[PDB]
Amino acid sequence: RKLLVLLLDGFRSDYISEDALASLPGFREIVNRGVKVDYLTPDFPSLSYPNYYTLMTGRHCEVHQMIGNYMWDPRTNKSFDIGVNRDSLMPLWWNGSEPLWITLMKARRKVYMYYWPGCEVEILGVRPTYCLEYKTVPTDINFANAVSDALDSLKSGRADLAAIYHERIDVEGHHYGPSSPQRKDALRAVDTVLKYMIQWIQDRGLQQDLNVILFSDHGMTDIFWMDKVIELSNYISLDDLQQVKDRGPVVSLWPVPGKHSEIYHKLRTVEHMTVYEKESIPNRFYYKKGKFVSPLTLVADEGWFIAESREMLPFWMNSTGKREGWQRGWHGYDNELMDMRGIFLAIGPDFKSNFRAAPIRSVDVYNIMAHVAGITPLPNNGSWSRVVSMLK
Ligand SMILES: *[C@@H]1O[C@H](CO[C@H]2O[C@@H](C)[C@@H](O)[C@@H](O)[C@@H]2O)[C@@H](O[C@@H]2O[C@H](CO)[C@@H](O)[C@H](O)[C@H]2NC(C)=O)[C@H](O)[C@H]1NC(C)=O
Ligand SMILES: *[C@@H]1O[C@H](CO)[C@@H](O[C@@H]2O[C@H](CO)[C@@H](O)[C@H](O)[C@H]2NC(C)=O)[C@H](O)[C@H]1NC(C)=O
Ligand SMILES: *[C@@H]1O[C@H](CO)[C@@H](O)[C@H](O)[C@H]1NC(C)=O
Ligand SMILES: *[C@@H]1O[C@H](CO)[C@@H](O)[C@H](O)[C@H]1NC(C)=O
Ligand SMILES: [Zn+2]
Ligand SMILES: [Zn+2]
Repeated sequence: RKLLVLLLDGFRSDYISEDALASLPGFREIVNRGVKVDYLTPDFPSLSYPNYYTLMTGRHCEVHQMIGNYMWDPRTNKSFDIGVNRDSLMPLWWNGSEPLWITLMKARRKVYMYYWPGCEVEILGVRPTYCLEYKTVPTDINFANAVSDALDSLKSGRADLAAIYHERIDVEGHHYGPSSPQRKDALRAVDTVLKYMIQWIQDRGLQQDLNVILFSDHGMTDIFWMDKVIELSNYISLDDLQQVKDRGPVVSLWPVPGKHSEIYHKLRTVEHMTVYEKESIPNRFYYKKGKFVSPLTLVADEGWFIAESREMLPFWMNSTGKREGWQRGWHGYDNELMDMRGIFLAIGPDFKSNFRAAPIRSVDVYNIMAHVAGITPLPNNGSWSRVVSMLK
């Protein structure tokens, strides 16, 4: 039985509340004829690359090792800078756990991936059958064409799993905030493509041969520049830092030798964030055992934003002159915050219909995908008992 997987980045749980579903006929049909969980709780940190790998390994970030969008290895002095620099392709960052598409390839099944971050990497010596590499933010038309092409590759047997990544709901949530009309517009365009998807599956006679699983990596919450910005240089000298990675809710610090205690005690006094020495990170994050986790980790309170200085803030290109746009939504915070929740839906012969499932965790999704794909899951942290009742 074929499997199509849609990762809708930054799709917050309440984007398809009852109220919202009244005007979302694509999602409403999927809910009415398939499975919808209350919400999907992401891993900490509720950032993209960590949670992509959680979703596709069933393992917490401290196990699959992809603990940040930005990571640094003191041993080799290499960085993973949100998949952009060349050294992001190093297997060093990806070989901490085998993701589902690699396991499928190794069992000699076929995998087509469309814009999926990571499909462009040789992971544990293996690559998917097809990777349409992520380069820029895919358009709504890119998304619709990728769905139609995925259906054709699954129907013809060129693919047994097809996986599609869509970013634009995340983009508009960032640029205009989670409750803005621009985010809603990007969601409506997805809803429409999902209506065509339902129609195309009927056109092509796939209804009995195909499950579709949709999920998101995290939600989105309001941020408040410039009031709720923490500037590290107000408290410490950056020259006392060997390395800093990322800006926003979760920032990794590497003090210079001899300055660890000094930097820690200076930043512990700062309100609206929490400074964790690595051995003191909260256990419920399932994060502190990751080898790339930094000696100090800064976690901002919801809505706050941490950077070296205000001028290092990630302004975006709203005017094509310089990057002067302010960000109005963000994510990455404490994964048990309501606004960080994502979604999980499923439809097809293997799933119950009109079934309101209890909320699940990001680690739970891997067992579902492996089950309907007919591959034995590698050991993981998902709970079968949390998901088993949605299956037909
Ligand atoms: C491009 O962005 C600038 C930056 O300012 C704004 O960024 C937006 C993304 C939005 O979140 C807004 O709230 C934020 O202040 C815009 O300049 C702003 O223009 C508005 C007029 O619409 C003024 O009221 C603001 O004072 C001004 N802000 C600054 C810092 O100058 C700009 O309008 C926007 N669009 C372009 C340039 O086409
Ligand atoms: C998450 O799941 C993994 C399953 O692989 C657990 O890690 C394994 O634990 C066993 C012992 O229970 C070891 O023999 C393996 O070497 C571990 N594998 C890896 C890759 O680390 C891990 O303990 C689980 N974590 C939690 C918090 O339950
Ligand atoms: C790491 O590389 C940078 C250049 O990218 C260099 O300036 C720095 O000294 C290096 N650090 C170590 C510890 O080798
Ligand atoms: C995974 O990557 C690491 C880092 O280069 C490497 O040491 C290891 O041999 C790789 N494993 C496989 C199975 O390719
Ligand atoms: Zn994301
Ligand atoms: Zn995002």
